[PDB]
Amino acid sequence: VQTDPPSVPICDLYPNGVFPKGQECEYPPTQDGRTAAWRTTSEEKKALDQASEEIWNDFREAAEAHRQVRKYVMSWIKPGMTMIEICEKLEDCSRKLIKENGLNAGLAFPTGCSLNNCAAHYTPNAGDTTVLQYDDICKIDFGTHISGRIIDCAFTVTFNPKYDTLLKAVKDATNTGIKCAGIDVRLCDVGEAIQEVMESYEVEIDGKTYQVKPIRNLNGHSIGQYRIHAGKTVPIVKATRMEEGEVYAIETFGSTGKGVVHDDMECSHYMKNFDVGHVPIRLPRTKHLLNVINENFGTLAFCRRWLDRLGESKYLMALKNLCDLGIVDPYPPLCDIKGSYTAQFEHTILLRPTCKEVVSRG
Ligand SMILES: CC(C)Oc1cc(N2CCNCC2)ccc1-c1c(C(N)=O)[nH]c2cc(F)c(F)cc12
Ligand SMILES: [Mn+2]
Ligand SMILES: [Mn+2]
Repeated sequence: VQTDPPSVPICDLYPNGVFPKGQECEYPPTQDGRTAAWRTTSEEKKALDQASEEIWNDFREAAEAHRQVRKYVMSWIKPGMTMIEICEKLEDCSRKLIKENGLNAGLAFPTGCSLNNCAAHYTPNAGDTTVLQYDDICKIDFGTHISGRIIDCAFTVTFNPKYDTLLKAVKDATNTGIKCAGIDVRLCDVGEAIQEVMESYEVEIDGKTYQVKPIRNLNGHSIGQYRIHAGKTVPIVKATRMEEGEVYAIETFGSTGKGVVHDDMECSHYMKNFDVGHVPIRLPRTKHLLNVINENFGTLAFCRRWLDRLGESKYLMALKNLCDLGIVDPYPPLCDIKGSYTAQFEHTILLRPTCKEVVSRG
């Protein structure tokens, strides 16, 4: 049985090695009104689904770790805590439950804890004294993986009820996206549906009214093995189609600002360019850092805190060299206008030959 606080790896909770399935859904009907129900009983679709059972089983193990971590996070996340303490407590639990084992099992990307106007990609670097406030709107975005089968799942934390309708707008837009997604469904269609739902909401925060705006340059995406973004984008504002066997992160962002984000603040997130092959490096500090990245993260994203934890120091020039060489890409915090409020909800979905599985669903 799982301990309180959670410390038992998901692997040990399921001795048979069969991890729980997420929410299973029938695919949406076509424009003509033809149902996709036939996929569930098709012997050909069942054969194709069984052939990838090991892959879905890995996503399910990573999803169960994610559910247990986020249930744990919700029980203690409070204003007064430093952003570092929140991230380290969350990551310590995540490492234990995923049974972190080099590139075979672990953390898919750093824990995002972006606040207020900053929509995404903010994690504290060493020495960050930021403390979570009662009026903050915090986006907890973390990932787990088994054999590079990534769970990309996020939720928004608040303490003040004044943001309740903003959170509801974004949860409804995310659930709409999940519902509209399916094999042969256009990505532009999922995007238009998300926008229509989010914009139907009006909110009042400290005597000011706003229509909830989707963040036009933040989007959902396909997921590849050891690849957080596999090249297909799911817009969240108003003709490429989703394909069978694909995995998607369905995420939406709502804002009281412009509904557009720009790079801002100190960068904490970094990730090797997936398309860049072998690059010989002679520069000793740059060479060492790339070897550290290749061994510990490969093509998965990382943060400066994780380099500090690995015992690395005086690596900032080496890291900048890797960025300038195009081997590593920086992913700085993405912010809307000062004074604005942003919220996010995200799930990982499997486009299985038989059904659509919201593998990360709570
Ligand atoms: C800027 C955007 C929000 O995130 C991305 C854009 C890309 N793109 C490449 C192809 N060219 C366009 C950009 C790749 C990956 C991401 C990305 C995502 C995500 N999409 O959820 N989560 C992350 C976490 C990380 F720690 C990280 F380092 C990167 C990411
Ligand atoms: Mn995410
Ligand atoms: Mn994502």
